Amino acid sequence: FQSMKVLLIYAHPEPRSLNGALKNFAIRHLQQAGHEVQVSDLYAMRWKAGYDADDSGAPPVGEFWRPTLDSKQAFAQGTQSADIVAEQEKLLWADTVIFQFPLWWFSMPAIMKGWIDRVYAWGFAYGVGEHSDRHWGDRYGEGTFVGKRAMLIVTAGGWAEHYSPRGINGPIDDILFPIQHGMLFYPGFEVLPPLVFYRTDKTDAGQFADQCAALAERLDTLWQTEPIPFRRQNHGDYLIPSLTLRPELAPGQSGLAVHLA
Amino acid sequence: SMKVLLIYAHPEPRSLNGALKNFAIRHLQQAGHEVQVSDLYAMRWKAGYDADDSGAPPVGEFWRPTLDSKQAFAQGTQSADIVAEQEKLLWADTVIFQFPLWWFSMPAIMKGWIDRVYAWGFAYGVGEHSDRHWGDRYGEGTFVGKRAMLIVTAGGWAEHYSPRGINGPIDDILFPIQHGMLFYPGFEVLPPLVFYRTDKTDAGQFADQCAALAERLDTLWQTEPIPFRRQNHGDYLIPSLTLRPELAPGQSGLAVHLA
Ligand SMILES: Cc1cc2nc3c(=O)[nH]c(=O)nc-3n(C[C@H](O)[C@H](O)[C@H](O)COP(=O)(O)OP(=O)(O)OC[C@H]3O[C@@H](n4cnc5c(N)ncnc54)[C@H](O)[C@@H]3O)c2cc1C
Ligand SMILES: Cc1cc2nc3c(=O)[nH]c(=O)nc-3n(C[C@H](O)[C@H](O)[C@H](O)COP(=O)(O)OP(=O)(O)OC[C@H]3O[C@@H](n4cnc5c(N)ncnc54)[C@H](O)[C@@H]3O)c2cc1C
Ligand SMILES: [Cl-]
Ligand SMILES: [Cl-]
Ligand SMILES: [Cl-]
Repeated sequence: FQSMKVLLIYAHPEPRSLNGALKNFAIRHLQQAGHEVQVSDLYAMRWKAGYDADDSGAPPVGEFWRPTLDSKQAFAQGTQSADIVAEQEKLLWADTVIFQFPLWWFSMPAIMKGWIDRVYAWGFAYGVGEHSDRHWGDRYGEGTFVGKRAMLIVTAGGWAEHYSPRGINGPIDDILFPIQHGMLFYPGFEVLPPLVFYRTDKTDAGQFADQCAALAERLDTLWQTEPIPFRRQNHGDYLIPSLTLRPELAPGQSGLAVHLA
Repeated sequence: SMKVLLIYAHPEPRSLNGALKNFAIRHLQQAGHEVQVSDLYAMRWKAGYDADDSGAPPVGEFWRPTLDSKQAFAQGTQSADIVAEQEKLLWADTVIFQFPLWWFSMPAIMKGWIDRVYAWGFAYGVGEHSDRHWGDRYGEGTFVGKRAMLIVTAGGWAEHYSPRGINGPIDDILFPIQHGMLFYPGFEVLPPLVFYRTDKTDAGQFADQCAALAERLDTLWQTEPIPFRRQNHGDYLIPSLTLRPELAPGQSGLAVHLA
């Protein structure tokens, strides 16, 4: 068989919302298939969003507290706040991590961004590895999360056409790049194509049934779907330390698309 | 003599950001401008938008982030912290958002200012939806006539944000903010001020940051805005909201939204 360990990070303030419905569907679907599921329901946990000096469990390491170096010490010395530590343990436990949220101002809800900011410590999600001739940190297809898969599940009010290649909001995959490339591929996840639902504010029973069918199909194929083929940083595709794509790859092109093989 | 609102997100007053914030405030005041500040961490800003913000029971069967904002804003029941920020915004001619880049985006506390202040009736959901207009947004809206600018500190190098740099081009990474959050409700958006390699800033580097910052501040009403395209004034097909085919012909992606 092979029972997978799935962690769902979920950001919506109302349990009877569309998002709440889809969350409950996904959790039941995965449990019925034989997988184990842990959930971080950020609003239910009253998750603290603003990273600050109370998270480091120690006085400042230098003359004044620094978001970076104070994390580096807290993580290395074992003083981080206990909420942080429990999330980090969930991530280490999981084989697959799913982030589920409504699109709010073209980005994660604040409370979810605060999960990123606080959980992704120095020594854990960044700051790991050497800086040398041909290696510039353990990131972008390397890091703590190598071997794990991640996927977003996003609901949006705008129409699909509004997120099309010439659509005014920007192409969906480019708007999601800071998340999928910067937050998921960065600490070493294999990132699956996102599941994005459009025109969600008017969802009725028939649209919901369509959403559920699409969701179940993604959840059934989590370990078969091909990841987004983002380029690794440290294995020849980029010049180091400029971290620019070598001239023979995607020649004469620039922008977000050059980072896909 | 201009009215400038600074929205500022950093937890430590002695930080590099705190030093830049103080410099900017003093520089603007010495020039004769009036400055209001929203120091989010100092105010203990609530970041998570929820039902406690709408000041009333749910308008329908269960609270909805959209419709309960529409009603709170229309009926005057939003939480007082929100109202006070909306008042600042209406007061200001120029709004500056100052933050360290954290995970290629604003700190959560600032994202939560956006999520909670930008109400239905204020920043979105205003106006006609038809075949000729699709909401008062993207170069139209409540903020038309105001200017906005980002001031961003990043740890990564400039080259890492270059057009072929691994983190993505800086202006593409900042698109959801500049186009999605600032141009959307009607600001003219000035080019961002972005400082790189900030974790190693020394006296010399700080002097260079200060000089760049002063220069931007001295030109806030002279600098040309980012030439983003208005949604409703002919560049786009409505309601598909796709750029009309003779403009940037054959091209696609974020760059087609600038003329
Ligand atoms: C602050 C904010 C910013 C936003 N920014 C953007 C943006 O940048 N881009 C964008 O495209 N959109 C944006 N939106 C819209 C947003 O993405 C949608 O409102 C959100 O995705 C809807 O999901 P929800 O869970 O909140 O839906 P809810 O409002 O809870 O519900 C939506 C509909 O689904 C129905 N529903 C619930 N459960 C069921 C069921 N079981 N069967 C059938 N129907 C069901 C509901 O009755 C309701 O009609 C924004 C909204 C807010 C509040
Ligand atoms: C959670 C997190 C996520 C991050 N993600 C990203 C990312 O996605 N992209 C990226 O590029 N970067 C990233 N960074 C790096 C971040 O952008 C930088 O740490 C930040 O810009 C530094 O600004 P600060 O105010 O926190 O600096 P501080 O840490 O306060 O100070 C930085 C340096 O400036 C010096 N300094 C302060 N005042 C002065 C002065 N008056 N004169 C001379 N020197 C001065 C300090 O001594 C210190 O060396 C991340 C950092 C964190 C904590
Ligand atoms: Cl790193
Ligand atoms: Cl709108
Ligand atoms: Cl045309």
